[PDB]
Amino acid sequence: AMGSMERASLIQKAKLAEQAERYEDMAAFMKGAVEKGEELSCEERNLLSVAYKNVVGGQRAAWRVLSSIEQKSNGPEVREYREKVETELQGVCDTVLGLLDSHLIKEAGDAESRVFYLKMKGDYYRYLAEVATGDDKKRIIDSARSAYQEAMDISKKEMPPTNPIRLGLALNFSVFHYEIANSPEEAISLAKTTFDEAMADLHTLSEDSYKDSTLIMQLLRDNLTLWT
Amino acid sequence: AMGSMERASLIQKAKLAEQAERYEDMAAFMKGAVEKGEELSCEERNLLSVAYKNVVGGQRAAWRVLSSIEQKSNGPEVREYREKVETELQGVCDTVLGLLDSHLIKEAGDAESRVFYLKMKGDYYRYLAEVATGDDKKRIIDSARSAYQEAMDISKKEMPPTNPIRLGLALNFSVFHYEIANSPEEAISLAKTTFDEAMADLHTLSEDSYKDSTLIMQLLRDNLTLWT
Ligand SMILES: [Cl-]
Ligand SMILES: [Cl-]
Ligand SMILES: [Cl-]
Ligand SMILES: [Cl-]
Ligand SMILES: [Cl-]
Ligand SMILES: [Cl-]
Ligand SMILES: [Mg+2]
Ligand SMILES: [Mg+2]
Ligand SMILES: [Mg+2]
Ligand SMILES: [Mg+2]
Repeated sequence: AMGSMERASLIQKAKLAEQAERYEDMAAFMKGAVEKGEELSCEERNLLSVAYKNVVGGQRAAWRVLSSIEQKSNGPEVREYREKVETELQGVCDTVLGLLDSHLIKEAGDAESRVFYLKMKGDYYRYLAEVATGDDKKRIIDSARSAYQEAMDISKKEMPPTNPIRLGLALNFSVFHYEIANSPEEAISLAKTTFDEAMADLHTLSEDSYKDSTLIMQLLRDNLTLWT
Repeated sequence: AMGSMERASLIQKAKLAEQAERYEDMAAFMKGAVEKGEELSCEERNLLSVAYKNVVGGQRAAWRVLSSIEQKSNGPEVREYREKVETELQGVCDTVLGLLDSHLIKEAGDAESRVFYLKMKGDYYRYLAEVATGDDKKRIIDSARSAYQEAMDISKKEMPPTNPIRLGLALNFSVFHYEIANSPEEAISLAKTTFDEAMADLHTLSEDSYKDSTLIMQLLRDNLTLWT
């Protein structure tokens, strides 16, 4: 429904929606921007990520509330409503994965862009995995793993160890290991090696880049504290 | 789209949506419950009010953000997006007013129910007034006034001065006077008389009712402090 709006107007309205904390509108404006077919700039990639992370973040928090109530109960209403929220969440994940597959990833040739979109692919498969069960859960877990792994391979070859997207990728792949793949040792090892390699590279950074990197290193630290 | 769901199931799902902070779902479930045609209990009236107050509250906060940006700017994008939010807000207000008019108010014979719904009618016209301009603004302001005034007349005849809905009605009618009707003296007079008459009636209340009443008296107090 955004096909008649100018790309630049969609981007401007995404930024306005962000200011107004209207994340569903923001995601719809950024979906329309992507569907114009042009590659996204660094700023525009961040708008896309913020919009959907806020939308899906709300759905995940709601799904968790409903799942807890449902598990305690174990009428059809709690299950029915958890399933409705779950379906809506899956639809948002499938929408984001669709944008990545058509055709953000294939056109992304620079390390910054390709790693950013593959991290997103890992994250949205991870969200699908959280609500999945059975073997269904297995192929979804492997899709999240594969995307994270390709992103990690490129980030290690192409980016310094303090690059914020490299750090955030490692952070989320470590959460995948801990929370999804039942590999807490792999999670802890990855977060520790990532933290230590970034610490050794901080001396190369300006004040502002130091601020950006140490913020994400603190997130790695917070997880290690929680997990150990 | 709720016509096939049992009334009791809609109410149960409204309560679940509230727990999950899913207020748009909560409002839709309560709209479906109202549309069953039966009167609402005290608990159900509160669910209806909470759902829509949260939905419209989000829209008002967003509209305010966008209006501020628009006024500072004075391309079409900020105006266009403020108008989109404004239209959505008006649609939610019209939906609530429609439920009150078809047929909650006319079937409400007890003071508690009638005052509750007339206060809601005042509030949703007040929200329409906030975004209205011109003469358009005048008929809307008069509709909010009329609803508040009928509610006040019944509350003074039928309820004690500490009744929480009577207090909340007076609180919101005083905000109407201050913020909409440009009658700050009427606002201050109403909040002060309401506060003083409730204070004189507190001695009649249980511990729990005392807690309920003094909470709203503090809201009256907070406004008087802001306005004086
Ligand atoms: Cl979350
Ligand atoms: Cl449902
Ligand atoms: Cl390429
Ligand atoms: Cl508000
Ligand atoms: Cl718009
Ligand atoms: Cl009646
Ligand atoms: Mg164009
Ligand atoms: Mg390219
Ligand atoms: Mg029935
Ligand atoms: Mg009746």
